[PDB]
Amino acid sequence: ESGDERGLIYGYVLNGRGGGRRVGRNQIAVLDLLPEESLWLHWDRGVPEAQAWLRDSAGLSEFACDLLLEEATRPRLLDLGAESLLVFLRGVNLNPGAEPEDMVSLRVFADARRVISLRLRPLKAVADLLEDLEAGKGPKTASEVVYYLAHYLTDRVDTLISGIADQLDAVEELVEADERASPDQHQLRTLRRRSAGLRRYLAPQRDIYSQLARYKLSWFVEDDADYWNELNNRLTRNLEELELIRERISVLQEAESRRITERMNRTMYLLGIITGFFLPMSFVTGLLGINVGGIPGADAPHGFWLACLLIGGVATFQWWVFRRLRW
Amino acid sequence: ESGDERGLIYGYVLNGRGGGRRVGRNQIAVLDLLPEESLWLHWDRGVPEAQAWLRDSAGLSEFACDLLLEEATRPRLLDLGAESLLVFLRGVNLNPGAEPEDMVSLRVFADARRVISLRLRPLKAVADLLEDLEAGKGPKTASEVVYYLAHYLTDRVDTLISGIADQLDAVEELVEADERASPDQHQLRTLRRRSAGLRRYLAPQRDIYSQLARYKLSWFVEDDADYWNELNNRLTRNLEELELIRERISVLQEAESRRITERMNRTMYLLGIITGFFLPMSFVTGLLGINVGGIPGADAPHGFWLACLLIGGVATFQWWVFRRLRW
Amino acid sequence: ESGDERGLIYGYVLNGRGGGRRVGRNQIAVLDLLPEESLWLHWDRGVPEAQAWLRDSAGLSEFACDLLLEEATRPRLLDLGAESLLVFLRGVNLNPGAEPEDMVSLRVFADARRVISLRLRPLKAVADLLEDLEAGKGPKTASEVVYYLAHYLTDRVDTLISGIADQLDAVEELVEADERASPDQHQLRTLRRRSAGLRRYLAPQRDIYSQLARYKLSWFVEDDADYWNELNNRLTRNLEELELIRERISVLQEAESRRITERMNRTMYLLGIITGFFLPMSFVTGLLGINVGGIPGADAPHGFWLACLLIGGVATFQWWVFRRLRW
Amino acid sequence: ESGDERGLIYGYVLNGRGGGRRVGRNQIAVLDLLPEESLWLHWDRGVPEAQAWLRDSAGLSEFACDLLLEEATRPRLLDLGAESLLVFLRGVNLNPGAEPEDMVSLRVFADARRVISLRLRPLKAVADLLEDLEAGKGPKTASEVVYYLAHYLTDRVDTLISGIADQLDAVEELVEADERASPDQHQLRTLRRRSAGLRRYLAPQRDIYSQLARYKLSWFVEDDADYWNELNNRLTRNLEELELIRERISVLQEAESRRITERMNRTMYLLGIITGFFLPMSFVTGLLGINVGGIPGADAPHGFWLACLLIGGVATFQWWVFRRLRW
Amino acid sequence: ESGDERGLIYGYVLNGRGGGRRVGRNQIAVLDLLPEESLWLHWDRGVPEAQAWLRDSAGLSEFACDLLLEEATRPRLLDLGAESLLVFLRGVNLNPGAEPEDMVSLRVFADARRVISLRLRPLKAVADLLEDLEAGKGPKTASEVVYYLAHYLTDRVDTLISGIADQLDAVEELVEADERASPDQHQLRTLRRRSAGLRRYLAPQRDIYSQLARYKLSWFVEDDADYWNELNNRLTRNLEELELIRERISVLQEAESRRITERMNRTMYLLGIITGFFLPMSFVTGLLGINVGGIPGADAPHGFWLACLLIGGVATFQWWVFRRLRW
Repeated sequence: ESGDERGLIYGYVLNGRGGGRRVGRNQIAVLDLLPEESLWLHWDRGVPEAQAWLRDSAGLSEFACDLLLEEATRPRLLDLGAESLLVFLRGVNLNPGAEPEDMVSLRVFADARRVISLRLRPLKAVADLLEDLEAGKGPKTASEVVYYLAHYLTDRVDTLISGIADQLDAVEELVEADERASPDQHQLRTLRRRSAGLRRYLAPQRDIYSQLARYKLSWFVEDDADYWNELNNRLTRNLEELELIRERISVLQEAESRRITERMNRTMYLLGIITGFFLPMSFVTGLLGINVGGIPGADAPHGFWLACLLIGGVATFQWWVFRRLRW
Repeated sequence: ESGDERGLIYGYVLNGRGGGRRVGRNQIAVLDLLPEESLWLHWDRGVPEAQAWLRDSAGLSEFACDLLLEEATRPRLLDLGAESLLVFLRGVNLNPGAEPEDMVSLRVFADARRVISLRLRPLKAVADLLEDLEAGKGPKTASEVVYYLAHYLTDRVDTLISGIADQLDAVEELVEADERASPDQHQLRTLRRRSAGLRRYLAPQRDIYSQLARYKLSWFVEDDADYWNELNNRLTRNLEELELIRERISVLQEAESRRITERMNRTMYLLGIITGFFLPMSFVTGLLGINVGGIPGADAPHGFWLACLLIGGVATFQWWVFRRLRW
Repeated sequence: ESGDERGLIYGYVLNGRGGGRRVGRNQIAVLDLLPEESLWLHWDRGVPEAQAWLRDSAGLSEFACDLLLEEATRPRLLDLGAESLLVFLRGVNLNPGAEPEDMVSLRVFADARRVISLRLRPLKAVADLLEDLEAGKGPKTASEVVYYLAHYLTDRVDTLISGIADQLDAVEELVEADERASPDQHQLRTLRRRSAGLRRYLAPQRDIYSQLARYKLSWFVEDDADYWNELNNRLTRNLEELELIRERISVLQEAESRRITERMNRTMYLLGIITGFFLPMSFVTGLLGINVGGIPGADAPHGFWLACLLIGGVATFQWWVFRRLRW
Repeated sequence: ESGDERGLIYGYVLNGRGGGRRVGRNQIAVLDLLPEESLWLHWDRGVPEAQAWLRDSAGLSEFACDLLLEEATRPRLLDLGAESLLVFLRGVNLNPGAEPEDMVSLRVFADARRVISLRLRPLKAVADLLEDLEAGKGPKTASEVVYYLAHYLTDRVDTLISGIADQLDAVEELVEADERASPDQHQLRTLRRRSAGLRRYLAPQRDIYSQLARYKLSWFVEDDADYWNELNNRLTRNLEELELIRERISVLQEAESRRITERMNRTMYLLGIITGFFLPMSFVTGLLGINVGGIPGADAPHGFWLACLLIGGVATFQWWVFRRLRW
Repeated sequence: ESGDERGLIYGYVLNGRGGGRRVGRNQIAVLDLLPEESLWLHWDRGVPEAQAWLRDSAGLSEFACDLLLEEATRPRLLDLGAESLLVFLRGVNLNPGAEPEDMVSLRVFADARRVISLRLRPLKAVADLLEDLEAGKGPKTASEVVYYLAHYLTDRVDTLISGIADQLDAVEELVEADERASPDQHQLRTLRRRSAGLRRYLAPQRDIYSQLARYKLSWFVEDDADYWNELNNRLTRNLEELELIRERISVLQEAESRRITERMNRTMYLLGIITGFFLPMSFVTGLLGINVGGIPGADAPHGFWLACLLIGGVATFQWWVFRRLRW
């Protein structure tokens, strides 16, 4: 906000009614009123002042701090003691640079009255949640904040996967509408890479959601148990779609390979025809007589009765190999 | 019926004895008599008035309404509270357009005394159930309606799979009856696509049926537990048939690829023969004498004793490479 | 027997001591004495009078009758109520027509004092059991009849699988005894089809036997529990042999494909040699002098000092490409 | 021993202290003293007198006798009643004939005070155990005899697998030390066959050992429970090594196939070069002038200004296709 | 230390506060004070005096001694009695020789107050732990020593796997940045070998860590239960990365094979073009007239009206096969 900010991207105190207020860098001195309003803090994991405040503030165990300030992580849920669970989520990387896969990683520390979220590269889901909040229809408690974040991450991953599916649909309909048209490589490769890199991170998030759906009594009240369950369902459906997409890509690749091999065989057949017709014919014409037509007026060759038997032999060979080429 | 209908395809109050009656758009004022007769409503999921009535009528939780008015779904059973389970089923798409796979989706909300079914594209199973009903031999309670719908969906999926099997049988018997005959591509591809798209939706329905068969005490009385079990069995058998069909298609594809590769090798062999016979022979005839037979009457060549040794060398080379080509 | 029979193939009342007696079509009026003797009925599932009697006689639930008069089934065991289990078994189809796989289906309804068996195509196991019975050493109770049927079905499936194994052994020993000999296709294909079609039905029968072996206290007394267990073992062993046979067939196929590809490469090498030796040599001889030896007695060419440098260039090219072909 | 023996290979009464004594064919009249010494009998499963004595002696249930006198078996453990378990083990076939895989089968009937072992083809492990015994350091009870047999069978299977691994190591180091050197086929094939045939029988023995390790309280006192456990471990390690060996063989095969395909492409490239250089050049020289150098002293051709434009066209074609061949 | 050492690499008595002291070969006479300080001994498994002392000292069961002085082992945890567990770990082999895979094996015997570690080839993790210790910030109890060893082994295995990933990234970005550039073989092969040899040993260590994380109450106090759990997590992540790396390598290999096959087809097409254009044209020029231009001034050929029809036939053939080659 006004003045320079150390590491705090979005400092927003909730309201308990979907509303809220931004607090900015002067948040160590907030006195939250009766416990309906949570407090949300979005931190830049790269800025060293963020890690500084994160080490000594809001009383996090040094184990926890070291657990969400790592470099490489995989999606997982982690409960540490009567409160304070840790969730490691993966965005979908709609950054101006590239690569929808290679998913941005979002790390959440969920308390009963605080949520602290970490990221390196900006996420869309967080801006969605923010504009949701100041619109007066956002979440109202910590569990609701985590649910909104997960919901938006999934609402974008499924959009991406449906886009991949329509891309494959266009490729296929083009390939089969035309004929002897190869599918555009360097696109099937990118789609395969994308499906693999998506599954690699979506497989553990489904389990995160399943775990968040089963009991999680005190933290994330079962009011949202079925919501977490249907998020689990949506990721299951998306993984099914990913496997179907991979199998469709493999079918396209096998079809293309078979096509080029059959075309190879066809051109080899034509090559054999061209040779076997002309190589002998160019040899038998070797001992042929005068190569100009009708030397003595009526009939060009004279004395042919001796050696003319050769034109029959190469003709027999030709028709033999021709029947030998057909079958 | 008479007058214009908002979204209600089939409004049919059951009878408890297989009979029933159609009610039409004036159904908010039905007073069902003593509880033997259910009430069935088939809605068009696309018409906005259907979703309008569905939001505020028959007292469905907003969660439920939002759960069966989605766009993309996968087959699953869902129990929500002492009553009112939700089933998401997949037809087989016998629509005039195309594609037996890409299965029509049927979504059922089953109560103890009401069934509400949703669809976008028309389904055969529903017309089957209707003509069954007004024939006086249809279902008589809600569980029976859901069972009839599932039974008809399966009675058509197995017909489709047996059709696929006979198609593969015809293809194979043709291929092996003839010889060097390639199987009709663009048909093996469609059959493979069909098997994959069928399995993608049949794998969860088997689990739906298994779940509906295990306890489901209060809702779907165990009178039909064994019926749901045998529906589970039939889908298991059909999935086995689908895997067998996929493996048969893969065998046909490998056979065709091997055939074209071996034919490629054969035509390359013939090409090598044609060249290795004539390329040397066309070279040794280069320094040959007069290309017309018997110049000095008796014997055509003169002075051959010097350079005639060459015709032996290329002949040795020819028989060498010929023995080198055979083995 | 004497007189015309409606649908009853083998009507044989057991004895409790392995013996028995045939009853024929007049069996509705048998009064079985003190309960040591069962009653066996082998029915033709196709004859409509068999299904007629089967609907209303021996008091079978209409669900049961409809369950074993289906068209397509998979092997499974099915218990229905304090008695009366249903077993669906698969023979091995030693019929004069064809196809050891595509196994004949045998459907058994086992009671405490009755066995009713159904089939379309004749089975060997049943004739085995019959000739066993009238020999005085057959079964003596219902469980024993079902066990004998299963035992004979397995005694024939393992014979078939061992035959397949010896066939593969002969094929392999021929292929490796000789060299550059392709395995007989259209036989590897049939063996692969046979293994697949056998496994498709043997996988559920193993589970049938396991289930029949675990408790089945009242029906099939544990006197035969270990016998059912060893039948389970034998089918497990046969499935292991089937997987081993499939892997051996795949090894043979890969060996053949590698062989034809390497032969293809070899003939391409020979083709390149034939061309690269003669194509240049046939070109350099183009500007060669008189193609007859020793024109001016001593040395054929005159004035060669100008253009004779060319015979070195094509020779350098030849030895270059020859060294380029070797490595 | 002295006199002729019916079927008893090794008749050795143990001692309880690792020692013992051979008894020979006169063993029906041994009166074992206070129960520290077991009694071991190694029988030839082929000799009919062995099966004769085995049917009626040492009081084995006819079920048991029929269970270990079968023809085809798979490795399994089998407990039958308060005593008397049955183990079916597989040797490694170090017989002078051939085939380390195709493992000799050893069948053990273990009592609390008797061990009876059956075999067709001689086993090394048994001679090991014998020379161990008369050395004064052999087993002392029945469980110890079975453990020694299993221990020796494993000590030889792992030797064989390590030999396979070093063979693959030598093959690989040769292949990569040299270049364009194909791996010795007919050896990779034997190693693959060997790994498959070893796994086929080692997979169930691991389970035999695991079962023998879990409780087996009364029979095989838990004094050896951890020993059976580490035997389980050793077979697990050997199966891991077998899978690694199979994957290494597959890598070698793919490398060889890629190598021959790339060499095929290379020789095709050289063939295309040889033709495309000389086929046009041999055609343009067709209408060339006098093929001898310098006819009118200074410059050989006369009147070339009309048709000399052709030598440019085929040169353009040549450089075109040459650039078309490179890229 | 000073004087010659028999087999003891690192003899270091801990301190209970991260500190400690080296003891050297005179350690049989240490009297550890009140039980906060453990005692660590790193032994060379090859030196026979190490195995000598290890057989009779620190009171290890002969079973244990024989269990960790084996030759071939796989990673596993092993508890033997109220104390004294055995862990078999695998380093990453950063030895000057070669092969990051083929991992050095570290074998630990963990007591409540003693740790005894064995190795053949030197390990980095142990030097790390040592320099950690004498820096005053090392472990302080036995469980902490085992945890530090495992932590360092993992901190190096993940470094190696990330290096493999960046190597593949460089290879891919090169391949796709350029075009028709083959990936560097003999590097993809080494990376595949490395991934396989890493997984072969990392799969059991993950289970070691999971087991060490679940209860292990008395030995390895649950103070480190979550630490062992996150070590389990890190190995799970690394195995995921290994599978992703293998799939990326397979994609690169398939892309290269497709590229060489398509280039093969392209050069075959060019070869067919070169022949089919010139082979006929070189034949029709056979009977062509004078090969010098304009013999009678105005028009070179005379009498062509008879046989000139041939130049049309070979031209028709040429354009036919050309259209036959395109499609």
